[PDB]
Amino acid sequence: MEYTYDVVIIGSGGAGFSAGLEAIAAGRSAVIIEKMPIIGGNSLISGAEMNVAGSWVQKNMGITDSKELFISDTLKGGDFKGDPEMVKTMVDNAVGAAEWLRDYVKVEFYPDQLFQFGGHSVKRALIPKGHTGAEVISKFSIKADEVGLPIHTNTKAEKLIQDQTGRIVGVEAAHNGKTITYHAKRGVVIATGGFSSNMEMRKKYNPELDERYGSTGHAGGTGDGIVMAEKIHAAAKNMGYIQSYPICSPTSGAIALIADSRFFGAVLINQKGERFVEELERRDVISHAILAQPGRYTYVLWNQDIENVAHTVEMHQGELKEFTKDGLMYKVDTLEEAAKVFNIPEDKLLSTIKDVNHYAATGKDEAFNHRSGLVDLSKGPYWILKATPSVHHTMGGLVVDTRTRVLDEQGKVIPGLFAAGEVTGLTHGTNRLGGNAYTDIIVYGRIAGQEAAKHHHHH
Ligand SMILES: Nc1ncnc2c1ncn2[C@@H]1O[C@H](COP(=O)(O)OP(=O)(O)O)[C@@H](O)[C@H]1O
Ligand SMILES: [Cl-]
Ligand SMILES: [Cl-]
Ligand SMILES: [Cl-]
Ligand SMILES: [Cl-]
Ligand SMILES: [Cl-]
Repeated sequence: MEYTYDVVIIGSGGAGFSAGLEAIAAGRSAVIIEKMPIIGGNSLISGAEMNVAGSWVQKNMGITDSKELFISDTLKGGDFKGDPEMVKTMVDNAVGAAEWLRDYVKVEFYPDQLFQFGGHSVKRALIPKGHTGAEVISKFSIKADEVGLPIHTNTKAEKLIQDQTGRIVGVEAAHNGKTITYHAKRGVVIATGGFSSNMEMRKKYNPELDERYGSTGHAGGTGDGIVMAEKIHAAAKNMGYIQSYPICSPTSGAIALIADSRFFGAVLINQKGERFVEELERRDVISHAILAQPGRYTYVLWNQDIENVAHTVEMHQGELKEFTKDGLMYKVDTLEEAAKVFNIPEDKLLSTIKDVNHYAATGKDEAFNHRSGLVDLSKGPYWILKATPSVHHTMGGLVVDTRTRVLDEQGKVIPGLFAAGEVTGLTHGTNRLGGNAYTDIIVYGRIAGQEAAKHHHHH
């Protein structure tokens, strides 16, 4: 079996959907091939907030931001190892990308609230309905069906087809145990996501990683796009940088979205009843700090006042129910009860919270310099959650230019081959900031579809 399209997109996350829609919008034929039985990838299960400097929501909220500040926050957050041009192009196209999701894809974002992720100097992450990628991927799927973009699931790309000139002209894929050839007359877009679910590749590129947990990310994120492209001499970079998310389930390592209250004033409290790290630091910094606390865990403590702004309990009822059943989260009326349920010394917790309340009133966190400002915690009820870090995201991957063209080991364009999203390795440096993967995947997915659509037809 064979198919022919102008643009063959590998992967049905945000990058691949963005590329596919742009290819169709240019009048080209296209397909998305997806290895798993269902679409969406990591982009579906992510919280799916998206950083933008200069958004309509910041205007609604009276928040001042700038592209310069967003670029600086991003580059500093990855130890200045990110490619500056890749970061600049991400930031320069962020407003257009978000407005395109709103107006073309019909994604619904909250008009009056934003997340400030760790490492960001102001609130700048747009929030999709429901605080997950379900809204985004569902809207993408509807739009793809409307415009006629086929999605072939259970179709695993295995080999890039290269002609004698070095141009990529198709993809061989496995479907139901048979090889299917996809001829790509204008381009192939690799949009396969990261490699954090490939435990062997983790081991190869970072032999000292945390091994307490298996993968709890998307099972399709196994590095196949890197492997296939390296076989045809694509370059890869930054492969050893592999990030832990700091606030994960102690029993499984899964990301706890309910603890997104951290972006709205929740405090991290160790077993001694003390704060120990700035709650809006970088993910690596916080993860390292938690691992240094007694038992290698932290508590996350917040109140109804914070829920009334953040809504993370309302939005993540499955997590609430499961953590509560497992004795990993409690809702209590008083700070004394919050201490008692987790064996925290009461006098120490009360003293810490007295300090927090003072720092909230003055705006000056004398202990850890909270970059947004703490929130008073004198009134309950309270939620308290036990958490630990776990490995979740790969920073490395394919080398591309800002046009998404894949580069070989000499830095030369591989004709007909584009890559976008979490498969690429040049945006985030040593350490991704929250909310920036979505900005990257949409900006570069769109560019990849535009560039593949204009690439000349293979005769
Ligand atoms: N070999 C492959 N063939 C086809 N699809 C693949 C292959 N490897 C990974 N994928 C898919 O690519 C998608 C990547 O989506 P996602 O993880 O959201 O990445 P991004 O955020 O970069 O869009 C996943 O649904 C994953 O199953
Ligand atoms: Cl600006
Ligand atoms: Cl974060
Ligand atoms: Cl590396
Ligand atoms: Cl949930
Ligand atoms: Cl992320």
